Formats: sequence, structure tokens, C-alpha cells
Amino acid sequence: STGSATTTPIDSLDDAYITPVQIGTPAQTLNLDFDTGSSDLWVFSSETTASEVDGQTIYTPSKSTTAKLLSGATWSISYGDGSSSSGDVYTDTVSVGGLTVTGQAVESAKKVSSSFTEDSTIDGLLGLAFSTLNTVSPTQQKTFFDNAKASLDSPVFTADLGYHAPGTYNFGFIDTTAYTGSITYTAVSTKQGFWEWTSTGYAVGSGTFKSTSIDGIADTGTTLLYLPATVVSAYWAQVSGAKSSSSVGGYVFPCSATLPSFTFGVGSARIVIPGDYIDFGPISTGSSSCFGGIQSSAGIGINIFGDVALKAAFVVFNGATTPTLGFASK
Ligand SMILES: O=c1[nH]c2ccc(NCc3ccccn3)cc2[nH]1
Repeated sequence: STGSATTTPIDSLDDAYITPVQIGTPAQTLNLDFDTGSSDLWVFSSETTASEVDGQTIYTPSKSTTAKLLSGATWSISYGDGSSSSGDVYTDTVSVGGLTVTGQAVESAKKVSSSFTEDSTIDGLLGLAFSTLNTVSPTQQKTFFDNAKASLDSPVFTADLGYHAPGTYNFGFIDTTAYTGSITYTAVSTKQGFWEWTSTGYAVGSGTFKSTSIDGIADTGTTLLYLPATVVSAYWAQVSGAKSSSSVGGYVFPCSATLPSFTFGVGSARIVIPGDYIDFGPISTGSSSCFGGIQSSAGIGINIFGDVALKAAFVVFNGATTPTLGFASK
């Protein structure tokens, strides 16, 4: 089997991407944030504290004839931006772009943190990291991808995120029309539960390529590109007026600037992030200070190839017995 679903930026900055997901019988369609950096499928629901729901579409398990309470199971998760959610668990039928999994753990939110409440466009998350990170207790649950894998034509999914435009998540097949040139595959470590890999280096604009190993994760749930301070300093040094601001929380630059591209290495191959991808707009409405899309990972503890990097590529998440990642230009 296969599935294919369009993913759409939630705003004009591509802060995140939402993908429609059918849950239950009859289908309840929720727009979920497909997150290759986590492993929980959780949704706003009929059980979510009323004051914490503001415009989201909710899953109501009592209206689904295939919903079954997973007795005793609870979940609780916190993300890198400090956001969090928690609740209990149902199993139900979940379909993504025509691909159906029965008995999928659907984690029903009883509580969500303010940043989820304040974002009316995200109805929940669909985790696509490794199931070892799933937070359901006392019985850990599998991701949608893990559950679907045996049924897929090929044990893969692909992320094709758009810049200021819709993109695509495919499951079970590689669309050879969706990229240019060839796909370069690279090794993955699953030891931290992430799609963790090692970039072979970087270039800034038309500068020479610096060969250097950068270990990081392919994380569709993270907006920006977080890289070592040395790398990030070398990038922003090429932007007149750019500076790291403690008060804002990262590198900012004059909105009047033309940003240089950023290249990262995948084996001997190169993925080029156009300068415009690195612009995340005024730090506050009407400001002429703009927030940078490449930021330091110092104090995060890990480098993160977030949407800024991933949307420049066609990315294969290969879930074969030994997982790998593939990157192609597009
Ligand atoms: O690295 C990041 N990923 C993000 C996704 C959405 C956002 N913005 C909206 C949001 C935040 C938290 C919960 C719900 N919606 C910011 C992000 N930063």
C-alpha cells in the first residue's frame, strides 16, 4: 500500500506545516503537524480542558464507532520550544492520504500548553521519529509509520516541504518526479530515537565548502536550522548589520538585507538553501529587525536540520531494518 498527502504551511513564514489526517469512523479530519522529531500522535479532543481549546478541530472518540479506550494508558510530552501536552489514549483507525492503519494509538489531550492553545491551525501532532521515544505509559505505543510499515510497498516515507507553498508527505514509495538529480543516502543513528545523521560540511553563499562533520537530526517539527555556533557565526558574518541578540533570542538582521544562501553537505552531495528561506521576517510587527532562520544549537544539546534545511530538499526517511536518510535537490 501507499499514502500521499499534501502538507501546507500554517502561516506566511512556514513556521510549521499541517497535514490532514482522518481519524475514526466516520472519519474526523484533523490537521496535524507531522513531526519527524517526536513519536506521539496526539490530538486536541473532546477531553481537552475547554479553556485550552481556541479554534482547533477536536477529535471526539465517543462519536467514532472504532474508537476504543486504551485502558490505563496515559501520555505526557514536552517539546524543544518548551511547549507540552498530556492526556489519555484511544486506539482508532487513522488514515493519511489514503493509507490506513487500524488500531493506531491516538493520544487524546486533556491538557495542552498555551502555545498550542494560541495556535488555532494545529489540531495535534503526528510523530514520525522512532517509536522508542513514544511517551505512552505503561505500554509504549508505535508511531503511525511503524504500524503502517509492513503494509507499505517500500518501508519509507518522504518529506517534500514547500517554501511558502504546499508540499507533500508520501508513504511507501519514492516519487521520482519530485526531485532533480539523484538521491544521496547517508547513515542514521537511532540511539537517541531520532533521524540522526552526519552532514559532511557547509558553505556560505558562494564561499568555499568547509568539510566538517556535523551530527544532527532531520526534524520536520522544528522550524529553523540549528547548527554549531562557529557555523552560524560564519553565516551571519556575511550579512551586514546582523548580530546575535540576547533580548530577541538569536540572530537578527536588517530586514533590508539580501541573505546569502547556505549549503550543507550530504556525503559528496550538496543541498543549497536559498537566502530567502533564511528570512523569518520582522521580530515584531512593523520592526525593521528581521529574525534569522539559521540559529545556534549551543545550549540545545543537538544540531537540528529543521524545516529551513529540509524544505530545500526532497528527503527520504528510509525505515528499512537499518534506517537511512536520503536527500535530493528539487
Ligand atoms: O521549532 C519550532 N516549531 C514550531 C512550530 C510552530 C510554532 N508556532 C506555533 C505553535 C507553537 C507551539 C505549539 C503550537 N503552535 C513554532 C515553532 N517552533
